[PDB]
Amino acid sequence: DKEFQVLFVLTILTLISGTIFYSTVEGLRPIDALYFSVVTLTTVGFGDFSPQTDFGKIFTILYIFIGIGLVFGFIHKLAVNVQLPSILSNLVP
Amino acid sequence: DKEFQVLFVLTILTLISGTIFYSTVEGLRPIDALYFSVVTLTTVGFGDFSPQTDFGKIFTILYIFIGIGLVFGFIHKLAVNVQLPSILSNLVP
Amino acid sequence: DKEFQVLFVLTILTLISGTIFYSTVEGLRPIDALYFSVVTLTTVGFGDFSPQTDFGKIFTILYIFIGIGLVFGFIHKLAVNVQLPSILSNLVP
Amino acid sequence: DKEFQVLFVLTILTLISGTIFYSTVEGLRPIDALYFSVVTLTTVGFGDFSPQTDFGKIFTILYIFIGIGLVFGFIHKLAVNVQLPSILSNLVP
Ligand SMILES: [K+]
Ligand SMILES: [K+]
Ligand SMILES: [K+]
Ligand SMILES: [K+]
Repeated sequence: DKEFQVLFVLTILTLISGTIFYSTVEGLRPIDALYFSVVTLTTVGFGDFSPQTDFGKIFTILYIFIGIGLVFGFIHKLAVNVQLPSILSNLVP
Repeated sequence: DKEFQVLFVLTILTLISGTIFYSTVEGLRPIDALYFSVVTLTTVGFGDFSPQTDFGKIFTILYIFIGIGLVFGFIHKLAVNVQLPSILSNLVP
Repeated sequence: DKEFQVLFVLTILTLISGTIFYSTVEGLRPIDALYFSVVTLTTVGFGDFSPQTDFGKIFTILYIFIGIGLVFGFIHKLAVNVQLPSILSNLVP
Repeated sequence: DKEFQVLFVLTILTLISGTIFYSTVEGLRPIDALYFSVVTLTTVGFGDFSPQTDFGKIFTILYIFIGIGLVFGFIHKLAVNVQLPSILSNLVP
């Protein structure tokens, strides 16, 4: 759970950075910037938002390489250290 | 296989929740809501459907973080506990 | 390598099924059907092609769940049993 | 770290090949070609750029199968051999 808290914090910080970047450089509303950051790093990539400027494209390349690892790290421990135990506890006779 | 049944149920429940959410808040036909939920959680993300409302964007962020884990959990055991054995059995001299 | 050949065959068969399905039901040229099948199962999902009919949407949900496992299985052994050794061999003093 | 350097080089080479291919055959500006290559191999797939020619579609199928493995290989060691240690070092009393 201490591991989970660190991943949670790191993930929050990563998403804040994307929110601030895309809101500024790509002109997105903050909520659309956050949404886009999440859709990007979880590799869903709907493409309803995508960077139009070269600065945005370049940041996006780096953001993906740096962020995918910890976002999926976080997701994995969420699933294994949080969701898994609660599901098991729901089953117990 | 008992593990497989729990993942199957959990996956069904997750997809039902997305179906109901997107049908209501985003106004999708139920079938398009289900399809979109699956396209989202499996991280394919075609983007033919994507949330237009802030409520939908916010739900989508959370749905992704919560759902990716069990959807890929389910997929993994489907592949390893169901598809794998049947493929092996097809090969046997 | 025998494992690699089975995954290769299974992957080919999966892509043929998608090629035939999308060419017929969704009216795609065979090459676009194959391309779309690959873009779908590798979870890239550009969305330049996406199913427009309910039959296509329903097939796509099932195709994703069934196909992701073996496509990524194949990719993983391609990377570990084929690409890895060749890269190592290129390095050897 | 020697492993990390090899993956880094291999990833660079893979992205250069995509940059050159899409710039030429699909007529993209080099920066858009690089961006698209990364968006493709990391499986984000926004679809703002996607191949329009059959040559491009065929290359893309092969590029995905060959490139996903080493791109995710690189990402994984970046996360585990580079980001992980630095994060731990930031925590130390
Ligand atoms: K993906
Ligand atoms: K995707
Ligand atoms: K897309
Ligand atoms: K996508």
